[PDB]
Amino acid sequence: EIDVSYVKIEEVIGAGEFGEVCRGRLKAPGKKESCVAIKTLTERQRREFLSEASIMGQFEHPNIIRLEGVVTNSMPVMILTEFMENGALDSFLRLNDGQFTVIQLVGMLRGIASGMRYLAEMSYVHRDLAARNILVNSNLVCKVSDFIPIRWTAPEAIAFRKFTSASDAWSYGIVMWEVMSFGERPYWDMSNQDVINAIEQDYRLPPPPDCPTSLHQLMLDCWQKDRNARPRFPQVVSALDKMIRNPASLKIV
Ligand SMILES: COc1cc2c(Nc3c(Cl)ccc4c3OCO4)ncnc2cc1OCCCN1CCCCC1
Repeated sequence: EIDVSYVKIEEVIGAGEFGEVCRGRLKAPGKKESCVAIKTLTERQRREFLSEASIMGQFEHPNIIRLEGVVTNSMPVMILTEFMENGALDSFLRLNDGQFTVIQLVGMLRGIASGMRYLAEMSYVHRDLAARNILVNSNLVCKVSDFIPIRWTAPEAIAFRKFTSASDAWSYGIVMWEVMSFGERPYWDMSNQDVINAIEQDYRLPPPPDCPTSLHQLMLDCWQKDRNARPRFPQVVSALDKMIRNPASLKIV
């Protein structure tokens, strides 16, 4: 896919499941240089590493991480994506706690919902939608990546392993809560089993401090026990668009 000579690996910036994550530069003939993130890498594990790229490579949308390419005819094996300067959304928000406006946070959430709308339209169920799996660029554009997390997972998906775009809608509601809380951990220190039991017994997370009531009600809609009752992602995006166009709605807390 990509000639290794076109890749310049700079600073190590993270650790992933199979190895390091680096910042670097991609420069192909006829194209301007671009800034990339690079994951560097068993066989079964090699196919497990590269599977992320083949899934990612199916997609083209401004809120889904762009695959720039792979290095697989050389070693180390590599996956290159567009560089997302602010990294993962949960830790980015914790660093900036209280420092973005409600309208900014809704804009982030709208971008995440558009991504998910596109995945669902493609019949792709994510199963691992969480703030930690969303990356943020220098213009605050949020992009879904990562291609059972109990506290993010719908009760029917936990109980019956039934994963659908409607179980992703449940997870999206949890991401809304993460965002509006500036990256707090869902259900704080409750154990996984306590979370399962609480949800089955009708507990739902409360509105984060300063959270508009209209956003918390959207979270509650996403967390309906009946999966058919949850909003689909087009309705989620349209709900956020209405809130953005009519921002007075976001003042009631
Ligand atoms: C782990 O930090 C970053 C990961 C990024 C990333 N990850 C990624 C995924 Cl999720 C999936 C496949 C990939 C891949 O890289 C190449 O192949 N992709 C793109 N950009 C990333 C940026 C990352 O961190 C940016 C540095 C953030 N840092 C700035 C200084 C203060 C702390 C946060």
